[PDB]
Amino acid sequence: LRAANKLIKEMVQEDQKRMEKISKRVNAIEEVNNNVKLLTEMVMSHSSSEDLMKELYQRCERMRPTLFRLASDTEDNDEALAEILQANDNLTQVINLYKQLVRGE
Repeated sequence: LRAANKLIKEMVQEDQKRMEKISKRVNAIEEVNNNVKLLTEMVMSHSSSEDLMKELYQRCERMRPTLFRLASDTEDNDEALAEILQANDNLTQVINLYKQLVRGE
């Protein structure tokens, strides 16, 4: 009995572990896409809203440990990992466009 229920609580605990991960992936990716879209537009038009652009930059930069951490927690989901690396790549590109611009290119 302490054997069976041990196993159900096992399947249940790991099921919700997949659930939290998916939920964390969604929330992280959606934050990156919004931050990326907005910063990109600003850089586009500025090539003023210095504080506003720098503001978006900080929000982007704070997404670095989030993405690294998650990527670093993908078991055998190469497809999931690719999507997280894709999102990280975009975060790096906007940050570079912004820093470039703030250093006169």
